[PDB]
Order: sequence, then structure tokens, then C-alpha cells
Amino acid sequence: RTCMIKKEGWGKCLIDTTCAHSCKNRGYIGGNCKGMTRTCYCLVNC
Repeated sequence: RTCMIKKEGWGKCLIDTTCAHSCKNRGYIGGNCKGMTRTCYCLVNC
């Protein structure tokens, strides 16, 4: 399982993994990039 948050403090996202990168490195399973708000999300083992 996993939970994603909004990593808007990192800067909008251009792809779908670009955000996941910062997420993992931060300590997450991955992340996402919402086009509706161009923000970076990060999934964690939640």
C-alpha cells in the first residue's frame, strides 16, 4: 500500500516520475504530477 502527498514546495511537475524522484529520495515509494494543479505528489508506505 502507499499514500501520496502534495510536494508543491518542490515545484510543479513536468512528467509523472520527475515528482516521484524527489518523493523517493525524500523517503517515499514514489510520487505523481497532477496536471489540474501541476503539483508533485509522493506515495509512501502507508
